[PDB]
Amino acid sequence: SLPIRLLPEKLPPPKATRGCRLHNCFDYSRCPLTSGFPVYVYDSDQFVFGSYLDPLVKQAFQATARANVYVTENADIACLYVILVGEMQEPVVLRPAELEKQLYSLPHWRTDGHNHVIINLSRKSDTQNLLYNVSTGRAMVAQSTFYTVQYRPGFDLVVSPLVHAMSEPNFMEIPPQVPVKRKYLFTFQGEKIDYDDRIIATLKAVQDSKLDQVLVEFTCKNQPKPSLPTEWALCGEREDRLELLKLSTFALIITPGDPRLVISSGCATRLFEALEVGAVPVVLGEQVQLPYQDMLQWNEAALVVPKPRVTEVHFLLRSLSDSDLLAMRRQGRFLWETYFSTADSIFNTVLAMIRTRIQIPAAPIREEAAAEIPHRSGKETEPPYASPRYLRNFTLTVTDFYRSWNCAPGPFHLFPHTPFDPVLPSEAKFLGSGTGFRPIGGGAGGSGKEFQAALGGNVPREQFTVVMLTYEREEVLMNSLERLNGLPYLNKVVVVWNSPKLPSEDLLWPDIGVPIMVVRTEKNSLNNRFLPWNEIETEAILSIDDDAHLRHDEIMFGFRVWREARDRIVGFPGRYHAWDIPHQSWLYNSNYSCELSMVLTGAAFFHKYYAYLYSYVMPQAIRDMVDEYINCEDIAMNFLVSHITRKPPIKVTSRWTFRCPGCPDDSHFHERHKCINFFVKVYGYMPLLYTQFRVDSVLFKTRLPHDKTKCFKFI
Amino acid sequence: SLPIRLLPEKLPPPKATRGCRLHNCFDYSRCPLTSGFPVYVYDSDQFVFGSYLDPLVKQAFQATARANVYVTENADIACLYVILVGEMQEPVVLRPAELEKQLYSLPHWRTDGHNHVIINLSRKSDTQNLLYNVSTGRAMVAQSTFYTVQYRPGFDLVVSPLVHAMSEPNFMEIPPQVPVKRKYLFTFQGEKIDYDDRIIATLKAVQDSKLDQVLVEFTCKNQPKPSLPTEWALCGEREDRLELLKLSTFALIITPGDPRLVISSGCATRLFEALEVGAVPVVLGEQVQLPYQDMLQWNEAALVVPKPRVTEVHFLLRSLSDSDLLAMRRQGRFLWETYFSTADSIFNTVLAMIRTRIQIPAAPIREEAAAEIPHRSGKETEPPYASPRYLRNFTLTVTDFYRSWNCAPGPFHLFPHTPFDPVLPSEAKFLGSGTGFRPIGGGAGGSGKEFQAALGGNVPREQFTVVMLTYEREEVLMNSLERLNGLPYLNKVVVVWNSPKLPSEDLLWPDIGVPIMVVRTEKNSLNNRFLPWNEIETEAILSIDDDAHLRHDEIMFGFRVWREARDRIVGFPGRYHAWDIPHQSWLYNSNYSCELSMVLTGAAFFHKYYAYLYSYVMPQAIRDMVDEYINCEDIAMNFLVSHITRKPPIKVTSRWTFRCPGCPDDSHFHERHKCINFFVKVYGYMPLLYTQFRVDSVLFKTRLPHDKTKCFKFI
Ligand SMILES: *[C@@H]1O[C@H](CO)[C@@H](O[C@@H]2O[C@H](CO)[C@@H](O[C@@H]3O[C@H](CO[C@H]4O[C@H](CO)[C@@H](O)[C@H](O)[C@@H]4O)[C@@H](O)[C@H](O[C@H]4O[C@H](CO)[C@@H](O)[C@H](O)[C@@H]4O[C@@H]4O[C@H](CO)[C@@H](O)[C@H](O)[C@H]4NC(C)=O)[C@@H]3O)[C@H](O)[C@H]2NC(C)=O)[C@H](O)[C@H]1NC(C)=O
Ligand SMILES: *[C@@H]1O[C@H](CO)[C@@H](O[C@@H]2O[C@H](CO)[C@@H](O[C@@H]3O[C@H](CO[C@H]4O[C@H](CO)[C@@H](O)[C@H](O)[C@@H]4O)[C@@H](O)[C@H](O[C@H]4O[C@H](CO)[C@@H](O)[C@H](O)[C@@H]4O[C@@H]4O[C@H](CO)[C@@H](O)[C@H](O)[C@H]4NC(C)=O)[C@@H]3O)[C@H](O)[C@H]2NC(C)=O)[C@H](O)[C@H]1NC(C)=O
Ligand SMILES: *[C@@H]1O[C@H](CO)[C@@H](O[C@@H]2O[C@H](CO)[C@@H](O[C@@H]3O[C@H](CO)[C@@H](O)[C@H](O)[C@@H]3O)[C@H](O)[C@H]2NC(C)=O)[C@H](O)[C@H]1NC(C)=O
Ligand SMILES: *[C@@H]1O[C@H](CO)[C@@H](O[C@@H]2O[C@H](CO)[C@@H](O[C@@H]3O[C@H](CO)[C@@H](O)[C@H](O)[C@@H]3O)[C@H](O)[C@H]2NC(C)=O)[C@H](O)[C@H]1NC(C)=O
Repeated sequence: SLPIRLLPEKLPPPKATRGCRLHNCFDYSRCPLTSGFPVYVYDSDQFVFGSYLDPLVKQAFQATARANVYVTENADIACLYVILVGEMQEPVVLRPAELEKQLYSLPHWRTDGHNHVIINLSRKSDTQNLLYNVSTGRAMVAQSTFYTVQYRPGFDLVVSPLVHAMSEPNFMEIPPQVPVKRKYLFTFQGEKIDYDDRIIATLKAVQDSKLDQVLVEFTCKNQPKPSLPTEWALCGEREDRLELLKLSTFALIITPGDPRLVISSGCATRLFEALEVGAVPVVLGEQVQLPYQDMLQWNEAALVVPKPRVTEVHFLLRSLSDSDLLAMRRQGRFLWETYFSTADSIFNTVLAMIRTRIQIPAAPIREEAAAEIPHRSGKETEPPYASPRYLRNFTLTVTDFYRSWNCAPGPFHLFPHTPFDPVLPSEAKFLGSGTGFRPIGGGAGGSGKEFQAALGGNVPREQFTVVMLTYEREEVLMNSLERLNGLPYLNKVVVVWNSPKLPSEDLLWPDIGVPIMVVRTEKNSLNNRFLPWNEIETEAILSIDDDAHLRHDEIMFGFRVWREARDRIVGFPGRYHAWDIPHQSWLYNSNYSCELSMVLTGAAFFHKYYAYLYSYVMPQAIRDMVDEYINCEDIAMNFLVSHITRKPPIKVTSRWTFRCPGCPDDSHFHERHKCINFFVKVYGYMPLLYTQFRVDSVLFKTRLPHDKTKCFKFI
Repeated sequence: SLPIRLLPEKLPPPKATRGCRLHNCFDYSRCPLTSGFPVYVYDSDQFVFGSYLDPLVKQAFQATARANVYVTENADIACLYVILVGEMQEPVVLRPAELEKQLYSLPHWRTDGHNHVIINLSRKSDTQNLLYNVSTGRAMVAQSTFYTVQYRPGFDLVVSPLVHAMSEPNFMEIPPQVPVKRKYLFTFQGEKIDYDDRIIATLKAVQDSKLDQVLVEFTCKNQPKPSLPTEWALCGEREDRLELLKLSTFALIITPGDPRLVISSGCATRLFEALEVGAVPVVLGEQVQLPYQDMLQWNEAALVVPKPRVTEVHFLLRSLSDSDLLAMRRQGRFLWETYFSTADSIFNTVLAMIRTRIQIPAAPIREEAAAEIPHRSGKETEPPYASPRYLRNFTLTVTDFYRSWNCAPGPFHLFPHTPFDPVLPSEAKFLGSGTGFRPIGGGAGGSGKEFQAALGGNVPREQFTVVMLTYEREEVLMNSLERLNGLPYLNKVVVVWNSPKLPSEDLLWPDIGVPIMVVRTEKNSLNNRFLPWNEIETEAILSIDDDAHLRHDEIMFGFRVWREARDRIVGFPGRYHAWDIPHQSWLYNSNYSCELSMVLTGAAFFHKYYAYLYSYVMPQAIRDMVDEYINCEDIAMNFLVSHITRKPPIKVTSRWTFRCPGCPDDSHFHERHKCINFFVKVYGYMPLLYTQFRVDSVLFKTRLPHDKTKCFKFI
């Protein structure tokens, strides 16, 4: 049944509009929890705002709105209405009471603008406050400048300036995150035309003490940029400021002298620019409302210090450990990239903030609809069962609010399942939550007999899907497929057919007792092994090359380990990244080693979640390099999983190579060094980590009494 | 240097007091970051409030304040001043403008009450609003009732009612957290003397549909408790309400009809009582300010739903998975126990909230100052080095704000170190952050030769401390101590001397090349093995029985695993908890097994952090049972670590028993079943989890070319 309707206005005084919140100004009857989040975007060219808008802001916004999954042309079903009103070209022609009249004239304003968001994106001006004298009815406002009189907390939205309108940021211009300490401990540049005076004297004295390398400037070389009253105006051009910030461990941001100025375009620009190049922001003044602060824990990316504690800032900056400081820089890069960096970022964030505030789940991430190549086949006791999907829509939107917004990958997509589902406590399977659980010995445990009879573990039973990439290797494919006949817990085999030429019509595919789905590929890419094929109906994927020889016992043990390490790559070929001491860079190393940091996906388990991330969220430059060299997709997936988890992979059994006994250049090996170092440039840091152990079954090589059996014969 | 002083008042209008925030009303010059957080508590018996106070509130508050580590009698050094003003006995004799005059008369009010917190704790009344007509100067207010006009967000504090004044809650009366689903999906009891009417009709229709078992009552059997206008008054007595809530999966809380009533004592009592017995709160009305909401992510413990979405509540409650619902119940127990349950909880929370808001670290957790028993001794190349301490004071207070408050153990103590310090990315050790790092092969890696020469890993080098408990076993003690001679990375051996009788004067302790510190125990307890002895100068503890035989290679491998699993018990004797199918309870099981859930601390590594938690934070009832049976401290530590981490332990090597080859009842074994099931009652759930693997060195049992060596000879 529909949510209860908000009673509209039948003109409302300024005190009434300042009291708008979701609980009294939003019409939930337009937004059932299960109806998606349809968004109507007004075309600003049909209204007075269009011709006064900054042209780059308008163009970038229109392009993002056209590409957005939530946007509908059907106003009668929309939950949210979006109007872009600025920023406007300077000098601002349009008068305020006029802006108000055109808002109230919008096609679907109804009496009061309920369920509207007014978006006003900064780019070139730091003095605009377009809506100050404007009654906004029941609409929300999203912009970078607010005085206290106008900001409605939990209702309005503080957003990022739109810097890269109709451009793309170049990540290769971002300084590496390591070394932690840069030339200057901190810097500041500004000019101002209460506590201000002590701040200046304190910071000047830090510089004069020569206890650290700092650069603080309280005038600009040339004329400062125009600003609001009491603001530390920006100096120079963006390119000048960034050159210093790239050399700064920390960037000071001194909030405006007037405490009523909650946030300004100029302040938000200082934040943007510091985060863009890894200078950890140090914000003096707690009265500030940073962009998206209702959703983001800004203390993880920025020091936000009261102005009276300016006398302690030097000590504080010197007291942070390298690992804590690096974590702050890494978090700043995540926040900046995800929520600030592009028009897509900003629009996605506005919509996700409103959607999340009204408890609606994100749109489901897309998948690879596969074209099956039907084929003919040649000549435990239950049939395949799929993993259940979309069981946590509300939990992952609302209950998991902190991680959804403050941990990669962010809040924009709904996945069918993830590796981070909480485990039930171990008594629940016996006391009412036992569906699908298969405890060893019915809960009494046991030795190898009981162990082989039941998956056990801490989660219900499930199956896995083999994904096998093939190209021009038809004979070896049929044979390795035949090796899967009889494999326990196998749901199906997905064969990714990369060759331009289709499978010969006269082909007898082995009957292995589960479906073999051959999927056609629009192009020939190693990246296709990590596409989230529609045909994969499990969470667990066993990724295997068409020439890998794994025994069934090895696969079964790997599966059981993965079921207890669901966020990891769990697999057989362990490798590591080696430091090239003279060249100060990385090398790929596949020697026998006591320490590992990668498990190759030519023989490994991982969660389907990472197929979605690899394919649709991870930077395009990584997939492009994989296709340039036809190499390194295994390295790329290890980078991705270790970035998300901050853990090494898990290596299973004493196996080192995994091809056939009888089965088989240098340039390919050197490409892997180049991949590793390029991926580090894309990420900004090396995410791989080392492990000094492998996993074996509990009773491996253990001498047992006669009434006990090993978990496995050989592993 | 001191923080900048706030300029005082030289009477201030209501608009001014409603604008108080930390940035304009708090004097940071009284609170340097490094001066602790000294708190002065007024004795309310010296002021008019004392004789009007509720006597149980006053008595419980005074007792907590007397026992508090922050409280000082020296007003000239205090950062914060605390005055208890209520709740008052009914009918309220004292008039408002009078309350105001006595506040302004407090000894250290100065002109305006800056740096004061006025505490008004509810217990018996739901109609009091003592400070409504009271000017509070620059003081903060902590209470359970606020209208919008009076609540200053980020400055005032919404707190819990004081239910157990001068009593202790009995955890054995709390229903177990499992089964997830209880008799009633949801319940509500209230009576009210806008959206209200649709809520009633919607919920009545859910009950009438008989699609779930629910019990919703909108009148009380007898006269309802007095309440504020538009509130759903409480029914009956606390004992009546709890009896129904114990049978409720979810508890509805319908917020007051008047949106200006931000929170009330009655609403906060409904929250308290639901959380007390595991009913997951479903709060209808988002305008509410729940207790401690600035610090706590309430969505993790409660569904907070707009009143218009009442028509979707039934669907929502039915859509939550068992594991998500159980996680919400578990989080509610943590929040309730830590911040609501006792006067200590509430006072600790008020002080910690203010302290955290002004960026000051918690007081350091105490330690066991040891009495060394000096002794005489009988007859890699560097000397012992201690682990560094207190490197994250600001980070763990401010940057880690989310986890500090929303994850066990909570925010009240500062530890010297913890197992959750973020790791540096793997290039940082080569590019400026390398102090203490010992990479294998200088970063090039290698095989067993290179591996034995360097700890490697992802953290700098460190040492470990052996902790060995002994009692009446003097001969075997000298011998097992001698087995530690030559052990790499050993900092020292702490011998915990439990026997009432001291060590014979004529005793020659072996010289093993590191200090042997023998510590005297005030009493003979197994719990003493987990005291955070002053003498332990490392993070890593190797806990070993006086009769355990470990080889040096085993210890070294275990240490390397622990260095990469620092939050886990990493050790040798693996055991598990078995379900007793007919009795629906747990058993201790030490058979050979393919699945483990405990590693016994008679031979295991763990972080000193858990010694502090075990000794000083974990429930006393667990330590009491250990002393009653002289048993089960190993089980207790596994419960603790798996509760904190939600992970199983890690078992190292194929060893099952760990006593001497030649070395050695039933009642002791049956005590372990009783311990396991009692500990489950204390926690509310079983925290142990299963693992189906052990760890071995990477090249264990691996065939190698001649130019490569195994990491270890035997493991
Ligand atoms: C098993 O374990 C062993 C031991 O670690 C490991 O051997 C090492 O292998 C690496 C990589 O192949 C070697 O590093 C390279 O050294 C190059 C110079 O090597 C000479 O000198 C050593 C002794 O000093 C001799 O033993 C050796 O035989 C050679 O005569 C050096 O040029 C390489 O640097 C390339 O890559 C880095 C990026 O990290 C880049 O910065 C460099 O510039 C260089 O790239 C080249 O750039 C030029 C232009 O600038 C360009 O023209 C050229 O195309 C680029 N590409 C190359 C390939 O040069 C690198 O440092 C190391 O010496 C070996 N050590 C030993 C003791 O042999 C095995 O590789 C491991 N086996 C497996 C299968 O993993
Ligand atoms: C290695 O692995 C084996 C296989 O799992 C395991 O053997 C099991 O051991 C457990 C525990 O010792 C046994 O469970 C107990 O069974 C009791 C009855 O057992 C009889 O029946 C079986 C066949 O049915 C016979 O084989 C057996 O020899 C006996 O004749 C049962 O009474 C026990 O229950 C106690 O504990 C629960 C708490 O979980 C409690 O609820 C019970 O009430 C009972 O407590 C007793 O209460 C009474 C009053 O109510 C009180 O007077 C008394 O003092 C209390 N204490 C006891 C001890 O009774 C429990 O269910 C199980 O039968 C064994 N299985 C087999 C196949 O033998 C080994 O223990 C493992 N070895 C190691 C070293 O781990
Ligand atoms: C959690 O979110 C997912 C994803 O948004 C929801 O899945 C979607 O559910 C709807 C309704 O069941 C599906 O639409 C329906 O499709 C069927 C065909 O099977 C059609 O007959 C219906 O008339 C309707 O169009 C939709 O396909 C499905 N989306 C996906 C990607 O599976 C799910 O319902 C949500 N669960 C809860 C409990 O809220
Ligand atoms: C992080 O917090 C810890 C714990 O509060 C701080 O440790 C404390 O530091 C003070 C000042 O150094 C110590 O007091 C001093 O003791 C020395 C004796 O060594 C004495 O000569 C001085 O006059 C003064 O009284 C205090 O003992 C110490 N506490 C503990 C438990 O070690 C630490 O300083 C903080 N670190 C940072 C960077 O803020």
